[PDB]
Amino acid sequence: MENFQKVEKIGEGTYGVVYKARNKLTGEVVALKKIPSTAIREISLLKELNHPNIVKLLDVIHTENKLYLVFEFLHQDLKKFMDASALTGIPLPLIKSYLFQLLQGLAFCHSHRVLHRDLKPQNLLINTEGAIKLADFGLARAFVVTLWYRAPEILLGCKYYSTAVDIWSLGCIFAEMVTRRALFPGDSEIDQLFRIFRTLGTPDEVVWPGVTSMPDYKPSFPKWARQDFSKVVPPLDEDGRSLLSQMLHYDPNKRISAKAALAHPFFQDVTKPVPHLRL
Ligand SMILES: C/C(=C1/SC(=N)NC1=O)c1ccc(-c2ccc(S(N)(=O)=O)cc2)o1
Repeated sequence: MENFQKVEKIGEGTYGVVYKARNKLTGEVVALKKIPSTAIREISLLKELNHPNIVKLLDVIHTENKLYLVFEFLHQDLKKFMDASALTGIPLPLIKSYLFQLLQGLAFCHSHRVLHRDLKPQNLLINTEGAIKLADFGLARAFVVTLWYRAPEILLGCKYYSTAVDIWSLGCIFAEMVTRRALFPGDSEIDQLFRIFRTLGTPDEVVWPGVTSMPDYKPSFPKWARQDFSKVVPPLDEDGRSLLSQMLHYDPNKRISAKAALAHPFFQDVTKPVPHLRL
């Protein structure tokens, strides 16, 4: 860490704290995260996971039984941009571009069976070029935090969940980009699940085989009718509703995979517009 001058505290987490920082040697501006043993082999292997849509891990520094991950630095995150554009809302060609690239990113990690596990708008970093990247990828396998984006399999006690959880999270963020409100803003675990249920219907065994046998499934969960996406994300168009729908599927094995969403007719006219930032 002695090769770094900390320019500014740019955030906070549960793993540790993040600082903008200038490399005494290279001059590079980087983001420094200040955070045992198989954490190192798991972190060092993500260093080999490079993609235009993943915030690049530049270096991992092990000293004093403290760990530091120097990442490439992007100036803004999605949550900040979203609060910034609350009165007009992100234009749809820009939402669609953001979504396309994010799914490209996830298409890549998911190939390697790496998953993010904790996507939320504060982990998605954007630049004035109109690019958007995933930050904190793979940090979870190693090693108030919101549940807003948590897939219901995780909420219901699945130990061994899959890449589909990232597709669930992405769907929630996509709904939020379009509507300008979080889709399922739970304040605790059961309110989170019960919010999911109120919109998309309590899952049963017809929509989700095996739902009733999961650890934290109770037969006594209330039973809500499903609602129409025409009421959930107006005025997103039918391609968008169709896509969103497939990304919020209860059955993790029926949920659309990133690779497959990429071929959806929603992205048929996808472009690459540049944001109006002020970062
Ligand atoms: C690299 C990195 C992060 S963020 C995170 N949760 N984990 C990281 O590694 C990073 C780089 C730049 C930023 C970042 C984050 C937030 C902001 S904000 N919304 O302007 O305060 C500006 C920049 O985070």
